Amino acid sequence: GRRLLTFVRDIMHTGDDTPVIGLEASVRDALLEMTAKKLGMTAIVDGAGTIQGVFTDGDLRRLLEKAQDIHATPITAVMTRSCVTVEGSLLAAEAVRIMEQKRINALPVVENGRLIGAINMHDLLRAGVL
Amino acid sequence: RLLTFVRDIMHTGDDTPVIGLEASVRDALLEMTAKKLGMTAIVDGAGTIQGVFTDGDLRRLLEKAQDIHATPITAVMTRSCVTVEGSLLAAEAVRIMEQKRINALPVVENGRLIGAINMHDLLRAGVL
Ligand SMILES: Nc1ccn([C@@H]2O[C@H](COP(=O)(O)O[C@@]3(C(=O)O)C[C@@H](O)[C@@H](O)[C@@H]([C@H](O)CO)O3)[C@@H](O)[C@H]2O)c(=O)n1
Ligand SMILES: Nc1ccn([C@@H]2O[C@H](COP(=O)(O)O[C@@]3(C(=O)O)C[C@@H](O)[C@@H](O)[C@@H]([C@H](O)CO)O3)[C@@H](O)[C@H]2O)c(=O)n1
Repeated sequence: GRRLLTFVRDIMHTGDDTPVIGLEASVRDALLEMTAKKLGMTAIVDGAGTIQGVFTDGDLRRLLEKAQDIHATPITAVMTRSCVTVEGSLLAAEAVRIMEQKRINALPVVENGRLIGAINMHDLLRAGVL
Repeated sequence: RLLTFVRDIMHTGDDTPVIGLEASVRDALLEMTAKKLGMTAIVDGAGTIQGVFTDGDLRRLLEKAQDIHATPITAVMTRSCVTVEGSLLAAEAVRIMEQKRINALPVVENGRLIGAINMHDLLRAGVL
């Protein structure tokens, strides 16, 4: 039988492994954070830790189609504000459906708007999860 | 209806993201965007795969370069790229992507590019 139920909070990246920058960050800051946390994206939060947006590798491509010399560009000018988030109590099986339906690759995990971690497609494809 | 193998589910023909060896990074961006897979393949004139370039590659490039539009794709592409044959079971393409921590696969026959597939294609086809 199915051994145990897997929720997003069980396999999300948390603490210092969460990719996160503030509203004052630049695109350069975003790149460095994206690279460091290995999820292909970063969240952006306000001073209270509330999620304000995300910026993905795909977002970078789209930016580079319209701008050059982007290292000092404020993250707020280029991020996705109406981003998709999930609660930690979501089933992993539910999350994978959301990635498919919304055509995205990673999810910030939140509680009351407050960022608590992140997952991506590869977390959901781990052995035994689905 | 038939969705067993990679060849069944891949983007193929003109839906494949592909540019030639002579292309620039600007050409790569346009193609990456147009075909919606977050990557492009690079082929020689004969249609043989020479490399790939992904959205993650672009991040890594932007960490060490600026003003990249005119840069030749050969200078930044991944040459030793992972490829699959069309005869791969679709479930096995998922397993490769997971184990290798990659997000799309060019499909080949003896190095000749025939298509490309990513995780979203597999999800949409009911593979998982
Ligand atoms: N939790 C999330 C994750 C992503 N997004 C937004 O959704 C859009 C699509 O996300 P993406 O990660 O950029 O999606 C891409 C894309 O560029 O569209 C990336 C690309 O590498 C490739 O993986 C393709 C897939 O082939 C699916 O289209 O998908 C982006 O504007 C992003 O900021 C969001 O609102 N909330
Ligand atoms: N068929 C392929 C596909 C990709 N690659 C190469 O594999 C490397 C990783 O591919 P990526 O798509 O850039 O992979 C990323 C990356 O940035 O490394 C993207 C990011 O969304 C995220 O999915 C992370 C994983 O989360 C890391 O575990 O993976 C790249 O240099 C790419 O050229 C390859 O050789 N052959």
